[PDB]
Amino acid sequence: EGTMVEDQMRAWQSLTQPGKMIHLKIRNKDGDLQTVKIKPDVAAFNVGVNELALKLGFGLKASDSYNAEALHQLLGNDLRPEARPGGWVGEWLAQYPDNYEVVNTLARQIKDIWKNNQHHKDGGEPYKLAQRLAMLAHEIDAVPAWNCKSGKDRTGMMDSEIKREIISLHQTHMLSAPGSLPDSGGQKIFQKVLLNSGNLEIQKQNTGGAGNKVMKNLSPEVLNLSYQKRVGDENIWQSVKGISSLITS
Amino acid sequence: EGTMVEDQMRAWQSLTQPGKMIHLKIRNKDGDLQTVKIKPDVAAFNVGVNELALKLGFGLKASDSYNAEALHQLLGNDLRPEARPGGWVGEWLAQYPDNYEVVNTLARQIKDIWKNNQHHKDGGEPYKLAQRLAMLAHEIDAVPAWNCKSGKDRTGMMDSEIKREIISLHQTHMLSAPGSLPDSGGQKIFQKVLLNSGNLEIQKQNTGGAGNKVMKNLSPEVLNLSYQKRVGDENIWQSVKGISSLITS
Repeated sequence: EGTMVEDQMRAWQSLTQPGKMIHLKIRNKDGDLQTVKIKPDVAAFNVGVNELALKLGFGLKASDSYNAEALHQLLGNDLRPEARPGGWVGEWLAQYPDNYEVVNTLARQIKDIWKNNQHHKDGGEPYKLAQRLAMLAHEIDAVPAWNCKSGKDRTGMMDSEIKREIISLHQTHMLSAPGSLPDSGGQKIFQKVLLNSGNLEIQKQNTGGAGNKVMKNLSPEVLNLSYQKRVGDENIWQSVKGISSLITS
Repeated sequence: EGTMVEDQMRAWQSLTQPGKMIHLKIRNKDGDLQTVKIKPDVAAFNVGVNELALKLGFGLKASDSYNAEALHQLLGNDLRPEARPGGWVGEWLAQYPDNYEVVNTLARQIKDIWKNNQHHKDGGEPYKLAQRLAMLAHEIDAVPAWNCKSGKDRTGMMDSEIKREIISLHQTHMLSAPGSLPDSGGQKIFQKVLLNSGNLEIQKQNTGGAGNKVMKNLSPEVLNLSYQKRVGDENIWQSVKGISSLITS
């Protein structure tokens, strides 16, 4: 998975070479290939949400070299939690949108996590940094994109995490604090999302059986990612992990 | 030559005082003096290409104080070779010109030379930094200007170096690596340039005899600037240095 990462980062760099304008082919409404011109701007991150990265800790140093550049691109050159946002966030806020409250909160939380290196552990919830990066990107009118090795297991879990937080926030609430377990109502939301999202059908379509490889229950108990607590239900947890253990392939 | 440098730097500073608009007198097409208004912006460098500066090393520390400010003005506040260009280069690239390839290469090479202090020695070619600064300035639509004590010996040599590289590049090539001797074809180009440029006539006009004082052949062999290798011809080397040794004045 190391060489996989440099291959991805190299690809993004080659498309965002400064002053280089990108040409894309698109089928128009008449079924004819047509060339369009794009000025891309990509902020590329890598976090790692496995036990291999959170319990015993692999590639933390390797990934943080990429993440530092991306944060400077996204928030500016000053990452103190009390400073004012810069970068893309600053440009969005300079328009004085009616969205300022949520944007300011998300930027502050991200700086907090980065400062204490809270993303190196799972203080009860391992997607703390990835989830907020995606939500912030949607707020400031960028496009969020995320990926895994195969695009169905860890990708599916992050999909569910984002949907849960968006739904919880939509009820005029605030955002939850980093590294905190969901409350009773949040747990009910999360349970409904995990089953009523489209992830199970994606799993079946892509493999032939429904399941998720993120749910493991390793033998030394200190190597588990603590989804038993986030999903406060044994049966639902066993339902998310479906035939996933029978797909050794 | 020290006080000469502070006099020049002081002059540039006095013309580029912030918020100060400059008034120039120009003879229009009717032969009448007319006043025009200029908003100047000058990046002033000093390098030193003598044996006094490259072999035994004089004023390296003094000049680098000026060069640091000028680079920040030209490339921005981040001079890491892998970062993205800022400053004037960044502003030019933000227009997405069809010139991006050459500009990116030149900026990268300049940062490399600055990082390793390669301009403090002559790894086979002493104009490595000056030549690239002038070429980069022309690419991003600035005006390049260079000077010597008298404006005919070291100025003439830098003139020839730039012309050789431009001609070599015009054949759709790439740029050569810093501190590398020219190949066979490059040597043929350089030999033709040194004689068919206008430098010899400038020498004769300004002095009465053709020659160049840069060609010395000092007695302790470790004090020579190694143009015997760059100009792979004894007769041509002896032809560039003409009556230059008979003009003690």
